[PDB]
Amino acid sequence: HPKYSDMIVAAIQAEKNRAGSSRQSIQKYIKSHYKVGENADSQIKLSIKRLVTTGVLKQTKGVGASGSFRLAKSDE
DNA sequence: GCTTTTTTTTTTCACAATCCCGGTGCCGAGGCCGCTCAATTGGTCGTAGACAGCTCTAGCACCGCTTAAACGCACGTACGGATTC
Ligand SMILES: [Ca+2]
Ligand SMILES: [Ca+2]
Repeated sequence: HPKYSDMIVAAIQAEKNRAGSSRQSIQKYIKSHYKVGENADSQIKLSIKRLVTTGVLKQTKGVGASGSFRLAKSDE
């Protein structure tokens, strides 16, 4: 298997559609070829929690925990 | 060679200590139970250190002289240790 910032790239990159990108449609695609452990959902929200704050991923619209994201940082 | 007497050896009577039975009694080892908190699973992230490669410190070897030091022996003193008190 590959890492979870390896997995988060594959869903949003391949197709590009529902709610810009959001939490359910990412986890549906991700499970098909990561091969699911129980920790999948726990370390997929953690991967998002540190990727949104670093600059690799930037968020479109939300409040606190919920929302929707993109890949290209804002103004870049 | 005898006596006497002093020392040492031998036995012969004692007594705490031990052990094996029995029997009894109590409390803490040893196990159970219902948690929870600390080890485990999994993945992410950053650097500690094996490893290769270079430098060049300093550790080893070698020699031949000078003489301080070690070695060995002659000699007798004051020490160690036995004995006695
Ligand atoms: Ca479960
Ligand atoms: Ca280093």
